[PDB]
Amino acid sequence: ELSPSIDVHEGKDTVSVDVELPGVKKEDVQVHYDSGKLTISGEVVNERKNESTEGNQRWSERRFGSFSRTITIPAKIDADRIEANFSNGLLTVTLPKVEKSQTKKQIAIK
Amino acid sequence: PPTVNDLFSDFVSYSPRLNNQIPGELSPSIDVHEGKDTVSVDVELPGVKKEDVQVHYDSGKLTISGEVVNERKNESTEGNQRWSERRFGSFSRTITIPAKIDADRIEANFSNGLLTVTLPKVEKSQTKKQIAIK
Amino acid sequence: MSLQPFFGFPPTVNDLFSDFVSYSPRLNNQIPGELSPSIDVHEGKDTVSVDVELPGVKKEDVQVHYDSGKLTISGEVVNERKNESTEGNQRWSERRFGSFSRTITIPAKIDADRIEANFSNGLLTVTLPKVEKSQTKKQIAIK
Amino acid sequence: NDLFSDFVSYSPRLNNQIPGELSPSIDVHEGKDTVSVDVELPGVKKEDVQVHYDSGKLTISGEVVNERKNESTEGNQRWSERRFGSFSRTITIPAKIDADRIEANFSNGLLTVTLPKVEKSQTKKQIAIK
Amino acid sequence: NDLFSDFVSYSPRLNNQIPGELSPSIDVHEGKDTVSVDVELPGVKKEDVQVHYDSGKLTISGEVVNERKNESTEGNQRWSERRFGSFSRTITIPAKIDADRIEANFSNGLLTVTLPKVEKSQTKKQIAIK
Amino acid sequence: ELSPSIDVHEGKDTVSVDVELPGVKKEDVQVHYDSGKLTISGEVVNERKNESTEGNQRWSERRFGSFSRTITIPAKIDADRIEANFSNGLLTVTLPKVEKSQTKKQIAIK
Amino acid sequence: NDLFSDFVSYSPRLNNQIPGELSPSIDVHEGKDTVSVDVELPGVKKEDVQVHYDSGKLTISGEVVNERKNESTEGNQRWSERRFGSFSRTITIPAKIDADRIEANFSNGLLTVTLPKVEKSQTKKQIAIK
Amino acid sequence: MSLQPFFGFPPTVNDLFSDFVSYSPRLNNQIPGELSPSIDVHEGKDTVSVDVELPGVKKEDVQVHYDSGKLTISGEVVNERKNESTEGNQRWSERRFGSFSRTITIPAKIDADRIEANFSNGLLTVTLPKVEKSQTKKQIAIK
Amino acid sequence: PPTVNDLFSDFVSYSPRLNNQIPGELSPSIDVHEGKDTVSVDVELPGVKKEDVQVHYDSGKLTISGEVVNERKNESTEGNQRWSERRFGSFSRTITIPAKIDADRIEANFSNGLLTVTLPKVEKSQTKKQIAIK
Amino acid sequence: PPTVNDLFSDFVSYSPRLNNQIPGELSPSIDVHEGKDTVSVDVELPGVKKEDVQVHYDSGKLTISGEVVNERKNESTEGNQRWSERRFGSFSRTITIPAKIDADRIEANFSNGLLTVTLPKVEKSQTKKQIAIK
Amino acid sequence: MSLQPFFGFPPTVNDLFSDFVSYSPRLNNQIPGELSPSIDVHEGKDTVSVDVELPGVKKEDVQVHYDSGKLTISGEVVNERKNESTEGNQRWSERRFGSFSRTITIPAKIDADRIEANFSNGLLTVTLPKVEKSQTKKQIAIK
Amino acid sequence: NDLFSDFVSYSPRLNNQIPGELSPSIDVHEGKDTVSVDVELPGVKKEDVQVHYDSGKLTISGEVVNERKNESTEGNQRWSERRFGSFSRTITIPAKIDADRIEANFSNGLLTVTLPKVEKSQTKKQIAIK
Amino acid sequence: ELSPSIDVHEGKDTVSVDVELPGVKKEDVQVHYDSGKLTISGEVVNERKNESTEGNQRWSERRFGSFSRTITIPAKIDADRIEANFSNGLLTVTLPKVEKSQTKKQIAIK
Amino acid sequence: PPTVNDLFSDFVSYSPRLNNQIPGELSPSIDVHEGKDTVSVDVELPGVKKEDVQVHYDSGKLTISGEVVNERKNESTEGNQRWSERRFGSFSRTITIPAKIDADRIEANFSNGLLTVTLPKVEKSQTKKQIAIK
Amino acid sequence: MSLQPFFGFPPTVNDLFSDFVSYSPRLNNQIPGELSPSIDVHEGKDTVSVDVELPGVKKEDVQVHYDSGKLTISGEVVNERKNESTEGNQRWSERRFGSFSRTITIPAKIDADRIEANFSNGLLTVTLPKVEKSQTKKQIAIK
Repeated sequence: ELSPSIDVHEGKDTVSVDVELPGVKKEDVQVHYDSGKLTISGEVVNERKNESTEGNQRWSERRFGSFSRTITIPAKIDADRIEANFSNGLLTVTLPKVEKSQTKKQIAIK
Repeated sequence: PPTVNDLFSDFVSYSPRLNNQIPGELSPSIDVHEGKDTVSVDVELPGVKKEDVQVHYDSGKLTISGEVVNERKNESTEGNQRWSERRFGSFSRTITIPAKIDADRIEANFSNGLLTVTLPKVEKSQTKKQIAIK
Repeated sequence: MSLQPFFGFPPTVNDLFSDFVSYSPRLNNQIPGELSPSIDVHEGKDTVSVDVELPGVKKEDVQVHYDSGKLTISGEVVNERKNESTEGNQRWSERRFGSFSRTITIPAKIDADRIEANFSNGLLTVTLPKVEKSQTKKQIAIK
Repeated sequence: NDLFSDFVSYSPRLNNQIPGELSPSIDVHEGKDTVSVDVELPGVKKEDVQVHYDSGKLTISGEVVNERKNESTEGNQRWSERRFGSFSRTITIPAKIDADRIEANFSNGLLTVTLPKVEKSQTKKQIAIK
Repeated sequence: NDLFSDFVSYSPRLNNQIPGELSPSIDVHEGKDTVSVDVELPGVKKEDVQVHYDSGKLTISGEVVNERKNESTEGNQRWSERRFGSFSRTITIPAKIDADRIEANFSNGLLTVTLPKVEKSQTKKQIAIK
Repeated sequence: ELSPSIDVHEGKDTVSVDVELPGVKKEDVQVHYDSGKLTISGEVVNERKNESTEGNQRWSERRFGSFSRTITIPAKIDADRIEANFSNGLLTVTLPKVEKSQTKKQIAIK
Repeated sequence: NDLFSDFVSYSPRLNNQIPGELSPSIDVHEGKDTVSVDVELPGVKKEDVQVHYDSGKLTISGEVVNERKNESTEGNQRWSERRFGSFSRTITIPAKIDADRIEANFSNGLLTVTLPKVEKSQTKKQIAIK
Repeated sequence: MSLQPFFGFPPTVNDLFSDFVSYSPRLNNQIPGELSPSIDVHEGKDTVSVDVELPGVKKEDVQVHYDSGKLTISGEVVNERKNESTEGNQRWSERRFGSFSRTITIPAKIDADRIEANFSNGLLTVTLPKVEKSQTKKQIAIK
Repeated sequence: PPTVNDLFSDFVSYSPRLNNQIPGELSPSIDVHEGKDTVSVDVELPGVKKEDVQVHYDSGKLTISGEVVNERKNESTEGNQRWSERRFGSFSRTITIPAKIDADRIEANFSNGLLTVTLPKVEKSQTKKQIAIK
Repeated sequence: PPTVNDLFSDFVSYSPRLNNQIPGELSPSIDVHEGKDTVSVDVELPGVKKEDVQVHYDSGKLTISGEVVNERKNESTEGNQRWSERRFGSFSRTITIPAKIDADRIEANFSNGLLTVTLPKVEKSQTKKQIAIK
Repeated sequence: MSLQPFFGFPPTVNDLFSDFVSYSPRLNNQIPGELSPSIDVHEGKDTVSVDVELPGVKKEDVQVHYDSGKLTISGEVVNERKNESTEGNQRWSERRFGSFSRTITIPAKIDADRIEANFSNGLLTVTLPKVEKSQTKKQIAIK
Repeated sequence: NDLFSDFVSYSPRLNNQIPGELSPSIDVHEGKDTVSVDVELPGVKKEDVQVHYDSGKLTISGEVVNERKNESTEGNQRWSERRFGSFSRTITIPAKIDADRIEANFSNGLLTVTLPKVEKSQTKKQIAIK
Repeated sequence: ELSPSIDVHEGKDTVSVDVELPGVKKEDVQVHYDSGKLTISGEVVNERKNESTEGNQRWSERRFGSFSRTITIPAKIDADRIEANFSNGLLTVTLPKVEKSQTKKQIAIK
Repeated sequence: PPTVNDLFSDFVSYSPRLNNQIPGELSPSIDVHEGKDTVSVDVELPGVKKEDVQVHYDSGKLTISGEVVNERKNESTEGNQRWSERRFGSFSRTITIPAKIDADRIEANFSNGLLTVTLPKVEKSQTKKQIAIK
Repeated sequence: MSLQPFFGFPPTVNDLFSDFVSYSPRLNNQIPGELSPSIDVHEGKDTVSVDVELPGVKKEDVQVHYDSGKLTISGEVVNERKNESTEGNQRWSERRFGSFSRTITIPAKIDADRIEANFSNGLLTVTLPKVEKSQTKKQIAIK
């Protein structure tokens, strides 16, 4: 019952996925890519579960537990160049597009 | 009443994954219609100037974004808010258009705080059928 | 807890009740079957401004009136795509349509004839100037 | 009828009661054609009570006087149940009424304020929208 | 222990939250000798967060930035669950603590503020009574 | 803010769609089929909105208003033989499958 | 009008709802001369619904059937929003009514029960006091 | 706390609401300006007895009637010492005088014509016999 | 609404000393009137047999006591109390008569659950005066 | 916490269309996993006999249905429910399998009130890749 | 309203409080961090049965104990697919895993040594036989 | 400590008070090693009070007697604040205790029941699961 | 804010006053008689106020503090034979009447 | 907690006649003691100047009266009351002295907001007796 | 009703909670067994004054201290007539005696060393000067 927040963006050559994982060890999270499915899974651990002793928990605003979340990628990816980078509790997965393809247009409003 | 922020997404199936809910946050209301020749996207943006809102079409995805600004925020004092029901702040919403569209012919109009985006379909013919109810 | 409205009231709390009983939509003339537009109420020591959100509403379709300390904004939100939806064209609908009415009791003395309203970009701003001395006071001789 | 209106109108402390002012008892009977407010005011002279009507808000004010207040009579108090000093109370009138037809009546320490209703507000002000 | 103290201390809106500012999630664990406040701050640089301590009130502030905000990338958004912009939160600390011994630690988007307790307030100020 | 309840079933030759529309006139509901999209729309009318008079409404458990609901049909349909039937407030749309195709299997549980 | 009467009457669980029975939606409009109860019952045959009236208590009962229940069709379900099985609901009628003049109407899955009012109870029974 | 009436109701609680909504004086036809006599309600699996306290009330001044599941006991409590009090004779007064009415909704099927009432020593006992099978049931043919 | 149990007492002045309140306990209601020739004490005792209530006059003090008995208490089971507003149990109340009385001529009557005690005064003459209100 | 009754549906996109919610109704909990060679569907069915539950596979759709029966319902009286948290009644849930499957090799097992359905994929090879986190 | 628990309590209501205070999960030994299994409690005039839902729980992983009027069912729900989820295999998850504990205070006199428990098809049924006369009563001599 | 346990235990009417029985006042002090229940019982003889302990439930019972009840003394009552008749009260003990080590003390109308705690229940009964 | 319960009875030769004083030491209560005024005063002590330690107070139903209560005796008393007796938390003061005087009458009810 | 405004009154016996209660109004707290030689009346008057309070003795009745004035009332604005527990306004309280007193020798002292009135009794001798408790 | 603290909070209400949580006696360090003196709190834009009622309290018996935004006034109210009451001299008692403590959390930045207190006629007035810019602010370097 813990869902990490996720953003998804798409550029010319790139599809990037942001996952919010504060207090999560790099070792604890797994990134997988299968046939257009990108799965980010893992577990966020309570580092106070190490004890019930020596004074206790006054306030719980934090969610802890196992999480798995799947993004479908409609575009075709080169899976060998896929990169994952974990910084400041933010996990960013970069998926290179096999085909750099037709880009945006800004629409002016009358 | 939770609201899906990005419509008809190919990326993520809306479920009880991350709520994003926290009900009452700014979510400009969106109506979408598909006719024979056209896709219409209506977005409610009361109290917004058209130069503050941008519309971008990319590869079948219409993104409407901008900033709803409190104008009484012009100082930290001098008269108070007695009541606030209005929702301010940034917004970005993406709709995945359920049809193939001619991007050169897309138009946007802003009237009475309502933004309407017209997206003519590349295939203009009649597939549709009304079924008589016995 | 809720005993704070029991013992001697700080004038502030007596204001809190004024704000509640004034601006809360459920406490003024609820239809209920109509739509209630979102509003922001601001008060300087001079005027009081009300900002009402009316996206997709034509200026001809909104009316603002004032009667004895109560401001009412009413009108209609028409669904222009109604027939399209009737033709099976609807894909996504977040929009609510119908007649709207919003009444708020204003907790200040204002000059009624100086009330003016400006409608732009789906936002209706009503401005009620406050006067210190009531010009309507009217003492009544007792029999 | 989904009615909190009587409460916002009549209830004493929604109308901003002023500490230091006594709050008189009140009965409100609305007719088909009118609305009557009976106010209990024992021991106050007719010249000590003012009735004002503004913006839909009826305000009864004045001073309940202890005639025995003076210095000649001091240790003379034996039993005291009575409250003296200033009194002010405001009540909101829900009905549409005629502000010029409003009159008051003081009999046996009971003050009756009878407010004539109208079918249509003479007071309704339509606004620009520019 | 008849304890609303945790509530007045920790609860977000008793501490006067400022509209326009995001409210981060917080875990508070008080020890025998100390009190630790764990704050979740994913995606914010260490230089974007300030920790102030005043009069028993801990205040964490800053800006969560969307690095994709710029004009080059616009129609690139696909799915958005993330909240950006400014954040400020204040929490009252019930315990007697050492204000000079207070330090902060930022690891994996988790900011730990560890406040050392004292047996006796160095801060207690006895007053005149003249 | 009114959503009529909908069931969907799929047989060998047939896909059937049930819609709950109590108190709805046959004339008030429209059925459309476009490229695999079946849309059921219309409006349920309050027949007491004909009056506020002669005694009033004590209890509201009923939803009234415009409704539109779309079912995607993955199978290919012969659109000319599509039939709609309205009985006892239940609207049933029958969509004949172009291809009668591979059917079920019951799995026994060990 | 100090009225909880509509609540005791109409509210589902004051009337003792039976677990295992579905509770249909209801609109109640009382006229000057009558009281009408509109009940939503889509997908149920006219012979599957019974309307009983006893001691001031109206009871609508029956069975919503899934016609697709059988064994021939099993793995055929795709999307299910619909509730089936037995349904029973009782509602108390505040008004004085004519028990013999009570009739029902089933149209478009909407069942209208129209109960004629009386000025004077034919049902009022005066008691001994011995 | 009050969430116990939220999740699946034990039939017992559904009874608790029946008792409340049946016998509570505030929830049935309150005047309010009249007097509400104290009552005890007892139910065996066979009958149901109601004991109403009416001290100083003449038998001619009490009436009991039954209409469609609702039992009503009404009447008057006269102050015989009224003129004495008017003459300045009153010393201590705990007694309340006026008209009384008490209506309770009975949550059982009874035989109305077998209802009988006995009034003795200021206590009025009404007895309503319960029948298992309702004799008033009346199925209604649907058009 | 606290009730003083012993009326016009010479022994104890009712004040906020011991409450005895615990509102809702059995307190048969008492009216007392004093006329020119007589003192009347009316006590409400619904559902009480006259043989269950005793009245004693001692030296200017009228004591009325007895037992209000629940008759449905005839077993610990067999049908239940669905509702109880009635107050049972023991009661004793003392009134100090505000006049001198002839004890031989005191009478008590029990009718309709109302007990009335009549106490003729030894001094039967007219002291009383009505004052005309100007 | 609303629950989507039919998983991964091609027919209907879950949104705020018909709620079906009425939280607390019977919804046997479902976990779904997809490995290299297999699709596993776990359904919680406490207090259910295996002969009361049926599993049907049709054209990529796994339907699990049955009846959760209260066994204390054996009479309308004789001892009462003091408490009920258990949810009884009928259930039918459909999962659209996110892979192509060999239907002849599908198996179902019922143990400790947990039903597990195993669905071997027709394509058994390794597409999957773990991405190292920098 | 909530005043029904104010005036003289029908014994029934005093029971309603007994049921609440007995069986409500929030009112007995909440962890809170653990899982609370759904239960049905039934009482005949002879025994009392508790039905606890434990799908996916091995018989070796459940324990039932009784101490001084309080029945406790505890254990663990293991996620066997945990490593699969760790490998990125998870598609849909409604299931909750962890340690579970459920304590209920039983409002009856039972024979502790005759308590027996049967676990089948994910349902654990505990049976506590009631005895009229308490065999544990133990009068205490007063000094 | 999230503690309603004291309430369920000690509160009078959760323990099923019996109408017709008086409810004595009680102070409960739990120690590290024990739990003490002080009960106020003025005017009752030591032989008129019984203390029972069962299944974790302490029950104090008996009769407060009016010695002046008799017929010889009748009109002798002047002022009455005192309550007489039967009294019964039950209280649940949260702590693990030794049932055989339980004793009572009556001094100055104050009855002290002191219940020794145990670290481990001698009473804990593990159950089959077959 | 503690008032001990008090009963007052009057016999032929005797006026008796009962005071409820559970947990009160005999030494802690004073009985005085002045010109027809009988005053019972004193203090009831918390014997757990001896500590805040070693485990604390879970439940307070008991009143503690100073109490003084005065009964006016209309009859004339021989003050030398006045007796006070403290038993089982019940304090009983016996005041002998100087004049044994006119006694009761039982009234029969018609 | 209702408070009787005039102590030991010969005029009116406090009962549930006119409440006067409206709990929370200004009632300066009063303690009264009677010793062998003296009657002491202590009245709490915090924040009151002695010149604002008057004491009058008439025929066995001590009347203490005056005005408790809010001093922050010095304007209708300029800073606000955030909290008020203090009770202001007029007060007059009468005590009927339960002994005969020498009026020439009565004294009043005002210290720390506590007014103490000393009333020496005309009869100074020892009637009082302590009763030994057996 | 109580939903007014649900939707977007007017800053005013957020103040109402500040006042409640600051000055309410039950919400700060209640003994409970001690006495809580009546107080008036006033705030100008410059200072904040607290008026505490302590009749019959010697100046030597009152103490005022300030620690980290919390002002505490404590002391003792001695009953000088205690022995008189012990001698049976008491007639009427409205006065409450014992130790008193009152703690309020002050919702403003003040200069602690400029806090001064004046005790006269049983009224203790504490004066806390407010400074706009906190001199205690103390930014903390993050590791």
